[PDB]
Amino acid sequence: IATINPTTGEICQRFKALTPAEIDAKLAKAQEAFQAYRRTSFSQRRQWLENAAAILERDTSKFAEIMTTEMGKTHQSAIAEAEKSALVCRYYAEHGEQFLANEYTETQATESYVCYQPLGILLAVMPWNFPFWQVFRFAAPALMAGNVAVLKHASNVPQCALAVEAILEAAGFPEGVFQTLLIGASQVEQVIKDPRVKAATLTGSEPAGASLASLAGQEIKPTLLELGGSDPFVVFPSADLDEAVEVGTVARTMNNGQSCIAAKRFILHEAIAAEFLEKLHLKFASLKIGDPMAPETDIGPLATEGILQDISRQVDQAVAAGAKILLGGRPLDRAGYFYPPTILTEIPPGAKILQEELFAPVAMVFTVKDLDQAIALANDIPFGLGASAWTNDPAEQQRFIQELDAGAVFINGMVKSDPRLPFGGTKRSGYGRELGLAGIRTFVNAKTVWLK
Amino acid sequence: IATINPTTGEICQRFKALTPAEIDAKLAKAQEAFQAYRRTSFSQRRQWLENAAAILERDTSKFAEIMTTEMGKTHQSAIAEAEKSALVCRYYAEHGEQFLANEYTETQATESYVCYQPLGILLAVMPWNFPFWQVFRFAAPALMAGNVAVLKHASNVPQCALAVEAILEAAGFPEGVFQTLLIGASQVEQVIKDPRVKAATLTGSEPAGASLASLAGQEIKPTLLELGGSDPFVVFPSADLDEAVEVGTVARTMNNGQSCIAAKRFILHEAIAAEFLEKLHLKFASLKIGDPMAPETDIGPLATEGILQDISRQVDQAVAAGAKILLGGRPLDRAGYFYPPTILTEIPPGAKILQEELFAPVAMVFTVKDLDQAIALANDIPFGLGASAWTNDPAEQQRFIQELDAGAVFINGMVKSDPRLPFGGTKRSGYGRELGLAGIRTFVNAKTVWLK
Ligand SMILES: *[C@@H]1C=CN([C@@H]2O[C@H](COP(=O)(O)OP(=O)(O)OC[C@H]3O[C@@H](n4cnc5c(N)ncnc54)[C@H](OP(=O)(O)O)[C@@H]3O)[C@@H](O)[C@H]2O)C=C1C(N)=O
Ligand SMILES: *[C@@H]1C=CN([C@@H]2O[C@H](COP(=O)(O)OP(=O)(O)OC[C@H]3O[C@@H](n4cnc5c(N)ncnc54)[C@H](OP(=O)(O)O)[C@@H]3O)[C@@H](O)[C@H]2O)C=C1C(N)=O
Repeated sequence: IATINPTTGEICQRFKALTPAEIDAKLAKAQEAFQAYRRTSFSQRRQWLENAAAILERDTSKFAEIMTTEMGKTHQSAIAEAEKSALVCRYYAEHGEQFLANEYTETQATESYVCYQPLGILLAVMPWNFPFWQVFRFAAPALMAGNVAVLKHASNVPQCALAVEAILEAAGFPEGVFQTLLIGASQVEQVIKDPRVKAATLTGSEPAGASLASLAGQEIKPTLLELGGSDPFVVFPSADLDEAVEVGTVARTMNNGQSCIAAKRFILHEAIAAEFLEKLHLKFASLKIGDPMAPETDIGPLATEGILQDISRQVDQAVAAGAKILLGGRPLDRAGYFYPPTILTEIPPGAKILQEELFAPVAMVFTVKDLDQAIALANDIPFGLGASAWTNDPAEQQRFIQELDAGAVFINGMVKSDPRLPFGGTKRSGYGRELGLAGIRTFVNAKTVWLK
Repeated sequence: IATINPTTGEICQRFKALTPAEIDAKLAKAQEAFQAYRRTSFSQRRQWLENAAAILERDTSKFAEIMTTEMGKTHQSAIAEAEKSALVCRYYAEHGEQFLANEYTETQATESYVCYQPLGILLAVMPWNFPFWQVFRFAAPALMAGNVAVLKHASNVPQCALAVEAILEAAGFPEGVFQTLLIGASQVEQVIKDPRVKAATLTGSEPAGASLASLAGQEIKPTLLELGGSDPFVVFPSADLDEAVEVGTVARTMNNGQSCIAAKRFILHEAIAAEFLEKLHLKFASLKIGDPMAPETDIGPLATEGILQDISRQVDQAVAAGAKILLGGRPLDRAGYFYPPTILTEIPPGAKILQEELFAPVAMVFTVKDLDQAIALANDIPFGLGASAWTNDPAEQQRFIQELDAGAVFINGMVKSDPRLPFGGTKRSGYGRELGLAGIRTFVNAKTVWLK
């Protein structure tokens, strides 16, 4: 557990992991806090949540600097992330009570309804790629619902993890309602197996999700998994090509490519493929790579040496198999974990890369001849998180919406998360939904009540 | 896999388990069937579901005889079970389309909404205690939603399992949309690990649920677990005592005691405990034990020799520890797996039985002094399925509703399932909800759509 600046490779600060006894003490405190917190009014929870939003809104640049220092996303995009974190806090402050109101169903009972009550301690395991937003995405509805939470954040963002707890303390949430656990992956099993822990949510890779979900399953505890994707970005002949190129470039390269809903596989109708690809090539080549603290920077370093090694290998093996590099395709010879925007074409059938997530600014490009071929190729992956399709033909739009095997389909725009709309995967991308109504309904006891 | 009549102990018919190759073939057919079935209209699904209801409504006595023969519940209660099976078919026929309609949310999109689409093949693992109802509980919404299903039923109800498939075939559901798998517990892992199987649901005991959920978690597949309970039946001084005794007797002894939402622990306020307990004793004492095919029978045999052995041991060990037998407490000296209505009192603190499910007509009785003590004792179990409380004081009613740790709280009535209201557990009783809106929302892709 350490801050290692990916721009310089320098070790900035190390942290001692909690011991099992310390983890136990935190869970005992969470349980005690829950017994009181479940009795708080929505007005109190709303006040504290809105206070947290105001803290995020005031000190956006400072929080952004922590994110950038630890994991290398641009400071400007980290500012946006802090702003979006405030937004989801406000969303559940504004809607959470209504979303949890009794729902009455007419029967022969004098009263029959479902009410919604918190479960207790929720474990959250989170990744470094959106180190504030993913935490607030689960924490805002958890806290509004009256759950308490323990967070196991990624081992390379301890300062972000501590900052989130500090924000919630300063906002006024009682001690034990939210606790950051500075612990490694091997220490999570103790938490899942603790009788006081009632549920678990993980955003991350498949092996992490499989580990957490298998353990939780053994303990009869509900889970939600938000895993990776290889989202298609489909461009058809009636599309606004210049908009599609611009937006596609952002979709692939934002967050230095490290997003679950990045545009990863560009699927181009043959009628427009040559024009699109040339423009894509030019746009990618103009991106500014460098110090993520500089406001002009488009592409900072990848977050870790491991990610750099992995993408470098994935690309090298694809090229060895016969894939062509249109742009990029090799790590930069400079300090920090830098990998350039890359475009791969003519990838051989059966190449392993076709089935993998490229968690870096590396676009795979394909050409197709018709709608059926586009949909088949789009779905020919183990994942099913998001999908974007570009067309102004209403019949095509409807087929894309209906037939793309994903948790989200965006027509003529890049996939984005928005607190107003539920968000989650299908297939190997996970199950369950965050945000919207779903986010606050996942980890509550929907209690049926019948009164004679 | 066999029909063994629990009234006589006679082995009536044996069945060959499917081989792994045969299971694979059924999954291949389910996948092909799903590809077409997902394209059917709600009108077709509704027709087939309503046809299934009409079949159940016409031949209720015949289906009931199969249930009674295989697992020993009274023929009269099996008729009611067939009727309730028809009811949940009609519920989803009548509401399913509306329940799955697009839900629009205003954004800057021209259109933004959530739509609901089937996942694919759902595995269901079901128990012998309600061999028709629990199947239709999951199958009706699955089929209305456009999923297909494979059923692994309990090994002692193969004729029930085959009958459910035959009903659905006769109703018009296309081949492969629903398939009964005559397979043992060891064969379920293959099904969960098959890439075509997208989700799994289990109703049963904790070890079964832990096995299925841990395996599904490893495969990144969503689950729903409906497990056992030790539901409290709390009786306070303002209760209608005679009604509470009558209803409590039904709640403990229906289905020969073998219900997840049986009243298992009677928690009596000291002011009324003597009167209530005497009346409960009297009611249990005069229940008619005998051939479950006879309409006058209240109590048939327990379903299996294993259940009989288990309850006999649980009671014996409790008594050896110091518990008192007010009534019953030993197997009957006759053919078939008969165990009599039993009441245990004065159970020593720390006796293991206090924490166990009594899946037989055996009531544990406790006395308490006030509301706080009643709630504490009611919740002092690993389970949390249902809870019933009897009082006509509004303040007490509200505290019971709010503070009983269960998925369902019934005031002045016994806990029952009803298609109109969601149903499920908390704590070690499971997670997820069947019935109501919840039942048809569990295993669908909630797909967010955003159209510029
Ligand atoms: C949208 C945004 C992101 N994602 C998807 O997440 C992954 C990110 O990849 P990576 O950072 O490499 O994930 P990871 O799984 O290694 O780590 C994530 C967290 O899980 C912990 N962890 C790893 N392994 C385990 C085990 N076995 N048990 C418990 N916890 C584990 C990690 O801990 P450390 O190793 O850092 O200590 C970390 O906390 C991409 O696939 C991305 O697409 C999902 C999104 C969405 N759907 O919302
Ligand atoms: C309302 C009604 C019932 N219940 C709860 O269910 C159990 C019933 O007890 P029992 O019949 O003894 O359950 P079981 O778990 O042994 O068997 C149930 C099904 O699961 C299969 N099975 C057992 N073990 C496994 C494993 N390891 N893997 C997969 N499948 C398994 C059984 O198969 P067979 O052994 O018969 O072949 C069977 O299909 C009580 O606790 C009751 O309260 C839940 C209800 C509710 N919440 O809705």
